[PDB]
Amino acid sequence: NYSCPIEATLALIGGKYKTLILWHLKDTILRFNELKKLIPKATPKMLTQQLRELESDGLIIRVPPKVEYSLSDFGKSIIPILDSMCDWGSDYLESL
Amino acid sequence: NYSCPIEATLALIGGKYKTLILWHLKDTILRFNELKKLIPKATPKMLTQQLRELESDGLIIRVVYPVVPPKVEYSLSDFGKSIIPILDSMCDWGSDYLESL
Repeated sequence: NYSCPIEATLALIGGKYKTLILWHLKDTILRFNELKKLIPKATPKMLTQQLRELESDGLIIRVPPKVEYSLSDFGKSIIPILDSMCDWGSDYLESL
Repeated sequence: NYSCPIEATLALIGGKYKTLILWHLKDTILRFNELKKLIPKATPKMLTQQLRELESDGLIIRVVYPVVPPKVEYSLSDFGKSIIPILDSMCDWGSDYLESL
């Protein structure tokens, strides 16, 4: 099919704050509180729901109690797409 | 405002259906009825909202041919075409993710 693969990609990372969550998690790992401070305008429950959906799809790893979020290996496999999205957005902003 | 660049990319193509629309216009021109049938679960009004936002951001062109009835066509602008390589990468990544689990 022509569009089924990109529709899968979008199911996995198109969700509000998901691509941002993965961006901020590349090469570092963070608490719930740190991530929500990096992404204002996000109801705690919304951020939790997005992180749980990502962990369930296997893109992030979740392992006084501390929980910290990491990128899985398969989650690191998206970083080049994220880097190109960054470079494209940088072109757009520097050209304004 | 945006603390990073990727936030600007998301503001341009991240809203629902925007990226699929751009993908379907790749190498083509499409009327609205044909996009509807390619994105069957979207409501017409939401698809129209997203189309107008893409047009306003300069990612797609809307051309009216004044035959009876008028025929509205959509295509990628040159700015919209500059995102095709990222969509190709997204397509490859999704294909590899499908191939296993």
